[PDB]
Amino acid sequence: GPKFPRVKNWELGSITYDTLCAQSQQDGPCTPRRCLGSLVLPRKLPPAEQLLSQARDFINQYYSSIKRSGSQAHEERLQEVEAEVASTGTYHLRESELVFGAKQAWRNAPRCVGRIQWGKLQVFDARDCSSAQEMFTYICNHIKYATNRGNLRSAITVFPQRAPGRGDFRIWNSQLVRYAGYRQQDGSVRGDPANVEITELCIQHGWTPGNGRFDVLPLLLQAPDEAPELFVLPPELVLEVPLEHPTLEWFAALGLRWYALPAVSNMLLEIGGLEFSAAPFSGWYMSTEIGTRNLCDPHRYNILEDVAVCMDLDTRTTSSLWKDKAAVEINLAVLHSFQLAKVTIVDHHAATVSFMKHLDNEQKARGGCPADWAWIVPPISGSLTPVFHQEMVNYILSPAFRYQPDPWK
Amino acid sequence: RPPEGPKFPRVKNWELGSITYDTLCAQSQQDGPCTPRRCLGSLVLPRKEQLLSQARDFINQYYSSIKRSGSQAHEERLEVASTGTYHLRESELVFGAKQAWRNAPRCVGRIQWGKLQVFDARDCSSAQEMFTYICNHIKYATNRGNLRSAITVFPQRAPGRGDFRIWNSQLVRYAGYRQQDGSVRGDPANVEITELCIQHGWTPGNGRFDVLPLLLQAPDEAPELFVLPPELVLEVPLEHPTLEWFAALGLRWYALPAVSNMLLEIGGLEFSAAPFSGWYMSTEIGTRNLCDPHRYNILEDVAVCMDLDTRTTSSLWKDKAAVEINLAVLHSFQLAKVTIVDHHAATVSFMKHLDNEQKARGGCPADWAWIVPPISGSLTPVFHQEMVNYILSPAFRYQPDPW
Ligand code: HEC
Ligand code: HEC
Ligand SMILES: CCOC(=O)N1CCC(Nc2cc(C)ccn2)CC1
Ligand SMILES: CCOC(=O)N1CCC(Nc2cc(C)ccn2)CC1
Ligand SMILES: CCOC(=O)N1CCC(Nc2cc(C)ccn2)CC1
Ligand SMILES: CCOC(=O)N1CCC(Nc2cc(C)ccn2)CC1
Ligand SMILES: [Zn+2]
Repeated sequence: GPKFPRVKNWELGSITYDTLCAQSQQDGPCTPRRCLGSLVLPRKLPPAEQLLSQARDFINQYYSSIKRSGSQAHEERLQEVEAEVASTGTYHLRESELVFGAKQAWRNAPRCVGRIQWGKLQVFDARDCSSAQEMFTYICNHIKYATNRGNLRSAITVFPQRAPGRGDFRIWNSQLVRYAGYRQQDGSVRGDPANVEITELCIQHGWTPGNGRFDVLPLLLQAPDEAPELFVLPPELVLEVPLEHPTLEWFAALGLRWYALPAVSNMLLEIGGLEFSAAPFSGWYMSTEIGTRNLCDPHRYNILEDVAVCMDLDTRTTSSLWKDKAAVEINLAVLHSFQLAKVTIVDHHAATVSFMKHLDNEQKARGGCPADWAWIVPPISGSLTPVFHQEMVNYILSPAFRYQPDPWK
Repeated sequence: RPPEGPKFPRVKNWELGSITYDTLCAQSQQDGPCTPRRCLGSLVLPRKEQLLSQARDFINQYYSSIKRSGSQAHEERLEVASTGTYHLRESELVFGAKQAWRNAPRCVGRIQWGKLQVFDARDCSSAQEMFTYICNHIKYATNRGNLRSAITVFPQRAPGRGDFRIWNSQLVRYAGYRQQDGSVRGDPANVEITELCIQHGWTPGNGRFDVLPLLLQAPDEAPELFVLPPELVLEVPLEHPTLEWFAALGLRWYALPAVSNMLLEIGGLEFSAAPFSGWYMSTEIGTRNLCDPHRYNILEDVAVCMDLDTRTTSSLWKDKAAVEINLAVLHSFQLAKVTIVDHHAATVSFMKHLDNEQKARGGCPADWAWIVPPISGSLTPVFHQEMVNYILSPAFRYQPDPW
């Protein structure tokens, strides 16, 4: 009936219609002829006709959230954003506006299953930062605050925006905490295979390696129109959790571990047409990210076999589900270890349940929620999760967090 | 080296770093549900002269396949005239059926598409005749445990009269008896079909695994009940390799997965009743059929028996229990000598299939959410493979229930 997408939950039988997608101002990669919903990346790599359009949209969005849409303040602010843009080609956001955009960005992130927390975000303004040494100080303050000795707090630090005729502020690392990936002579990799390239760039910019499997990397912080600079994170700020299993004594002997703080640092924060090329954000890990992807992906630590081997499992055949049995124990070890270390973490069952709650909330608040099924469903025990059975509608909303081309090349 | 842009979509594999481009989607003639505004790829069902063309495309396609295109025949072949419709030759039907399966985006078992036994039953005119055909289909495909892929095609649709239909969603499914308190004895998924069977005069059972009778319908007539010969339905008692008490659960499952409620579309013609079968992927039984909250829902029970801590999610009792149930299935089928493939082998073979199809047609339509299995998603190779989804003809599609 309704001229809007009908989404069904196959478990509860319930139905809803998405009206939120109508506000989308950015096109996706799908077409009536073919769905490219599975692709990780759409496919690629500041005027007034178009910037002004995005700014007002954002401004309306903001006045509407404080329930003062169409008021005097609203009208004046609009006039104001046109004034600044016409005489300079760009414009600045108010503090309160920045806090709103940041939270909306997380809120709008289709791939994030932890959005029930979108409201509890600590925004740190660092739009006043003017050097790499300053970027590094903000960053450590961020980590200290977010880590909070185990009781993690979601936070984002927003550095200065882009301005034509000038280089952006950038963090070369994909995360604030990454383990080194050392290419070996035999062609293998010591450390995290994912970070081979960033590890190599650090060594070039004067960093001295170390053949460990979990050596925290330095940060390559870049201030406008200047070569990056190396900064070593003070060990005491980087909280880590050595891994051990609740009943398998040998697990601890594997010498495995992981850091508590998941802080993405390479994405672009876009608000009202403004681009914050450096805006690291952090929350707390969902156990499957560590115990399934980071540790079990063939191209990552790839430990399944090592673990199935201690378990005395028939690794000679797929039908023995050795891979499945091993992955579960590994995921359990991660959960047992964080809880043992009093470091915040959420399992995939709890996360997905709370994500379903988030959907209902969003339905009443915005009439919908952009969600990327393939990312909302956990990497293990997919259908044992409630979100598996939930049909989702994916679209692009702003404010948004987006991908941006790497600094180097 | 690779198209960039939207024309031919680049597809990447994140485990290997390999990249390819899909040129096959250009042959799509049917729009899906996605828009540049919002992707609806996760929905399960569509919100919801032309013929003469759909049927030349098929004929060309068929003639190009036998390496005999643009000749005399193909040309000569390209009834709609004085009838408004037309009929396919048998060899053409076999080719079309094989292609429908080949183009199914949600089937991870497509490595097997060339190996399909096609049964032509377009000459049925009674529910009775459908039954005999179906019985022979089950027998052939089961082949005493060494399962064979098979499809039986019934009379196409004729604009004007009713459709030949098989009311059941599957040729073999277990009855679901509701029984005041509000619980189901059997398969909750089959309450409706069970009730309809009783309504149509079937004497119910009183078991957790009573095989359901078939409700077969010839055009414009009320369906007719038929009871499958017990000797025809090969089942498999479930038990675990080490958990001795598992067999005590008294669980079991049938060996043959035969879909019967879909519509087969070939060259514009629609075959409303075309049951098709293959063999199971262990996780369909062990995860969906047995663990799903609205199916046999044995998850908790098994966890408690295993003495897991079901008080908190964090103990991962659901995860552990699910794996053991999946293993039980694989163990039971192997022990019983009945064909079946685990999600690891099937997806490994599907990856091969993708390579093949790339050399063969420059791509392969695939639905990621369905290719990746319901458990252990990222421990499977397909998880890290990007996929393109679009519709090709021939194709299998949903149709409304006959009631
Ligand atoms: C409160 C704890 C929290 C949890 C648990 C959480 N997030 Fe996210 N999250 C994202 C974005 C953006 C993505 C999508 C990443 C992409 O598209 O590359 C994401 C993705 C994810 C993923 C998917 C990873 C994958 O590859 O499958 C998980 C799991 C996740 N978030 C969990 C922004 C955030 C922000 C930003 C202010 C915060 C805080 C945040 N997320 C907090 C959290
Ligand atoms: C050779 C053994 C074989 C295996 C293993 C196999 N198939 Fe499929 N398969 C389909 C179609 C059509 C679908 C998609 C069903 C839908 O969209 O409702 C499918 C879907 C599936 C699914 C996804 C189920 C889900 O809900 O996640 C699995 C797993 C599968 N097939 C496995 C037609 C076939 C045909 C028909 C000629 C044959 C034979 C066939 N399939 C043989 C096989
Ligand atoms: C596009 C590449 O994305 C990634 O590598 N990742 C996706 C995003 C990220 N995970 C996160 C981030 C947060 C803030 C909390 C929990 N988990 C790190 C892994
Ligand atoms: C752009 C860099 O991208 C990456 O490093 N990755 C991109 C994809 C990433 N995660 C995924 C992928 C899917 C399909 C579902 C959940 N999570 C694995 C690593
Ligand atoms: C749209 C809903 O589809 C289904 O419920 N089903 C369709 C898919 C079916 N599985 C199958 C089918 C075959 C032919 C072989 C192995 N597995 C399970 C039943
Ligand atoms: C229209 C009939 O639908 C159904 O019977 N079902 C609906 C969905 C079906 N399978 C699914 C669903 C997903 C999301 C992925 C793989 N397989 C299982 C039950
Ligand atoms: Zn799509």
